[PDB]
Amino acid sequence: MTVPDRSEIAGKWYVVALASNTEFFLREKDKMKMAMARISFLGEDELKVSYAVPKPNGCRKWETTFKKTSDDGEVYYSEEAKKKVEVLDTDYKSYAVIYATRVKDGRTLHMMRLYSRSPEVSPAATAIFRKLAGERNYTDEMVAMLPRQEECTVDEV
Repeated sequence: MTVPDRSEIAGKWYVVALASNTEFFLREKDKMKMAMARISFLGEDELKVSYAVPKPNGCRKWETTFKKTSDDGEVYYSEEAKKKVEVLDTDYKSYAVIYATRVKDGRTLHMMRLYSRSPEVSPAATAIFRKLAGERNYTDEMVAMLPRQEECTVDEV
């Protein structure tokens, strides 16, 4: 905090932290991969953030641009039931956390996403995200961590 600036939000976003709940969670282990992202305001009444998930030594890499509308004060973008996610924490100086909620064909699934400007994520970003996670319902109940095991799979056991 010091002076207003849209750029604060605009920049590089690093997706590493994730939290979800789904019966198909087991199947979602393979899909797990490192994730990078970049946010930018689309000059057409839409805001978009591209994310490039790399994982050559396991599968490959994927990129996708998601965009729609965004709220003031902080950052919360809607994208039809199928895609609904809100950017919270502190996407103004270096660390931000965003929770995603999917809704399609009458199906509800929860998934969180954490965008970090720099690898050195502040204790607040991680702690507040985890702490905030509980306020919503819990942490492990809805947890997920950047994959780091065999091929395309998250560390476990």
